[PDB]
Amino acid sequence: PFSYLYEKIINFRNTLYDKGFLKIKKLPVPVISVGNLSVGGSGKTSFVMYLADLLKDKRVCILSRGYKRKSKGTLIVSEYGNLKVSWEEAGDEPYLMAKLLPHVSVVASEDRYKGGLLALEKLSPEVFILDDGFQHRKLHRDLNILLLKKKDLKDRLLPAGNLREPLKEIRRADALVLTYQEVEPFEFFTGKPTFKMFREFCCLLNSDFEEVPFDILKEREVIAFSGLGDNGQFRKVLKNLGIKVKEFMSFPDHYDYSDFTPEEGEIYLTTPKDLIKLQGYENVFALNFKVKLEREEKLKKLIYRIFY
Ligand SMILES: Nc1ncnc2c1ncn2[C@@H]1O[C@H](COP(=O)(O)OP(=O)(O)CP(=O)(O)O)[C@@H](O)[C@H]1O
Repeated sequence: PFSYLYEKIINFRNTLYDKGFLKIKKLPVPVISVGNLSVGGSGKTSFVMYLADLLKDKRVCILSRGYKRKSKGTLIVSEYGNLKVSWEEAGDEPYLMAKLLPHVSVVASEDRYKGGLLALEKLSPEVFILDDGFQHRKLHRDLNILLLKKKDLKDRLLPAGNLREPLKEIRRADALVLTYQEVEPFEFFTGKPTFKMFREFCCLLNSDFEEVPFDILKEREVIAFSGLGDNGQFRKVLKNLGIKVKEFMSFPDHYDYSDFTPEEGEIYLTTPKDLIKLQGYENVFALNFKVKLEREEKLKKLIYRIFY
């Protein structure tokens, strides 16, 4: 215990940034930040991929921390779709983004500015997206996008609750994205430009990352599993879709699946984040989805202003 202190620290830190007492560094191309206020997952990766698709007319580089990765330095994970490292070296989320975005570069660094300077030197990108950037104040962003989910609104600061910062810090966002609307719909009004995000669960991937039809999940009970910030929303999605799940295994976030052995005759259903670690396993599939945003044309205008 407790708790009261973390908040002091975070508050102190934010005030220092608020008043020009800590350095904020600036990259010489536009930078969009995507981030959120809590631990446990908010659809940031998905929103990043959506953004990357909006931005397809530009050379895009994603700057990521690469959580849990086995490497140290600033690292180029992918150049314009050429994967330079294994998923274990990249961290599962940078690798997943690189893999699903064959037109985008991905760099992992603790210090995002440093990652960006390395990318500029080697990759020449026209825009950076920070994949988890909201708390990383020391890097200037031209558009600060905050993702919020319903749960956040009644949550509290770590380590009692899941908030990384108090809710008042919503003030720092240029735009809010209200996520997980297909599972926990909600409304937030703040006066800030606000966009609801929906995941449209439409697709099945085999372990070679090829689309396959659902006919396979028919009259089969599956064993489902994931290791996620929150496995609960995945198991809720499966129920809402009416997928017949006979057993659900809830693994730790970023689980490496070293212990995993499929049982003969069974069908396994999992997420793409998990499937990157199980490539080529037969009879392991992932549920995939499209990301859809309200008022996209409004969002696009907001996004393109940064280039002017
Ligand atoms: N309900 C679901 N169905 C299918 N895949 C899902 C899923 N929920 C999460 N995923 C997968 O896990 C990835 C992580 O998304 P998630 O919403 O869990 O956290 P995140 O993007 O906010 C990053 P972090 O957990 O590190 O904060 C997604 O891109 C997707 O591959």
